[PDB]
Amino acid sequence: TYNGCSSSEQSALAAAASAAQSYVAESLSYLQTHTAATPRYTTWFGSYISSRHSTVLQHYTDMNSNDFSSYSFDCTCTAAGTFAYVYPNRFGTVYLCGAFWKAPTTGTDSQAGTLVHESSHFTRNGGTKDYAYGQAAAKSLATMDPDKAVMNADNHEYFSENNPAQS
Ligand SMILES: *[C@H]1O[C@H](CO)[C@@H](O)[C@H](O)[C@@H]1O
Ligand SMILES: [Zn+2]
Repeated sequence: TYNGCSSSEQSALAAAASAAQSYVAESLSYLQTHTAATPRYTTWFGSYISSRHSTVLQHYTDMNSNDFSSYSFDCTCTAAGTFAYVYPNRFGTVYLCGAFWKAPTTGTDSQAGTLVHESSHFTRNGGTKDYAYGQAAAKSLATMDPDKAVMNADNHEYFSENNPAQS
């Protein structure tokens, strides 16, 4: 259900939800077929170790079972610095803010990518936190503290967006 969303916002959300589902699907597949260190993995999740790979694999397995198109969306927030937000314990509802409408459907810091970021926050999906924001900080987190990287929402978003594309 939509709450406080204009017609244009509903249309953008519909496209973003479908793209986010695709992002999660492709990301899950990647994690299932790559069971050793690769550029795309280490860049966002740090040094490859089975434990952490299992952690992210679980997150995407859970998110893949989510139906993004059936999520409830709320467009009342007007915070320009925030893309969106959710309550980890209240699954299925995403609250969109100002920056969301200025973001492209797909790509880096995209609407679709933001939904992946927010979905990862739900406890049912792994309950990621926000230890770092942005590609620069996310990459730094992956190198310096991989344990937090696999529990950081933006690292999941960037791994999924994969832009620039990495093998
Ligand atoms: C992440 O780090 C690994 C190093 O183990 C590379 O394989 C990859 O290119 C990326 O920089
Ligand atoms: Zn977040």
